[PDB]
Amino acid sequence: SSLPVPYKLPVSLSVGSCVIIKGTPIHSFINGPQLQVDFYTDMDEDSDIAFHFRVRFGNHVVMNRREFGIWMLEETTDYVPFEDGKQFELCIYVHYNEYEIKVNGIRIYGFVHRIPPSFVKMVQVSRDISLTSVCVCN
Amino acid sequence: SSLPVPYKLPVSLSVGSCVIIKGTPIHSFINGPQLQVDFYTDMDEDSDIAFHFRVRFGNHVVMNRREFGIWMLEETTDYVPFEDGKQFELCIYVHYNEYEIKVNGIRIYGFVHRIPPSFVKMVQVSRDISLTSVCVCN
Ligand SMILES: OC[C@H]1O[C@@H](O[C@H]2[C@H](O)[C@@H](O)[C@H](O)O[C@@H]2CO)[C@H](O)[C@@H](O)[C@H]1O
Ligand SMILES: OC[C@H]1O[C@@H](O[C@H]2[C@H](O)[C@@H](O)[C@H](O)O[C@@H]2CO)[C@H](O)[C@@H](O)[C@H]1O
Repeated sequence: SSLPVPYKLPVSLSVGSCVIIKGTPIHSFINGPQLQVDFYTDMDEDSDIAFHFRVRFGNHVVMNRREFGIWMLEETTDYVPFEDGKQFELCIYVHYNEYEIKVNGIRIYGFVHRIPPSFVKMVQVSRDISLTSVCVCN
Repeated sequence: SSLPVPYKLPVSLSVGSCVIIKGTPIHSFINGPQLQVDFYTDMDEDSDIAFHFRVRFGNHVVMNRREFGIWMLEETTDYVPFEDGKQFELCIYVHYNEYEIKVNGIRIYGFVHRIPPSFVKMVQVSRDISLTSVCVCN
């Protein structure tokens, strides 16, 4: 891996920002690897989370937020077009209303803001992946 | 322009970071356009500047830093391989010792750190350019 995992990147996001994460799962899908991305409101890992994204590869994706320390209503989707053993490209685009989530160019979900994305001060990429690059674009 | 100019982007830089700026001069070279990039230590434009980069297109590049509010010893180079009227790509790579500056893939200079690059909290892109994209990569 080019970057350490868990990878905690201080960020400032606004509408129009784009988070691009490139990496590879470190296990085959029959071994149940996961990939987690958290849009944290501070560097402390107990802080509130504006957007939590957790892929169980070849299985499903769980999404949520954490407000006042409490997990809210979980959202999910079965569309997880990652490929076993291959590098992936995960793009999270900050729209005025939602985060649009693309997996290898394929839009899979829009997670609607319950707090403004400018509250996000850190992005953490974690679990069973090797990280090639993380880029924040405007 | 896709982004407003002057463009002030809050950032957190470390060794291995890469700032990629894509844009076009808004005047032809006989009209003396300039492009300025400042690696500021805070959002206030009077704060200290770890790295100041000022291109007079078709002419020369001035580089400096500002410490305790005082401009230090100016550095310069005559190599400015920008093309009249064309989009450029300016990459600033944060090495452990220096910022390596590439213009359209061409390394033109290495500005050595006099304060650690982790002191940089804002990048400002300014003057006579239209801005297509700014990306911070790791
Ligand atoms: O919602 C994301 C959040 O879920 C936690 O696990 C949940 C679990 O998904 C749910 O099925 C069960 O009923 O409650 C658990 C805890 O509230 C994870 O612990 C957490 O890391 C997030 O992934
Ligand atoms: O050094 C960068 C800094 O220069 C200022 O202008 C200088 C000028 O380049 C120099 O030739 C003259 O002798 O002193 C000036 C001020 O110290 C710019 O004003 C400033 O914006 C930076 O570009």
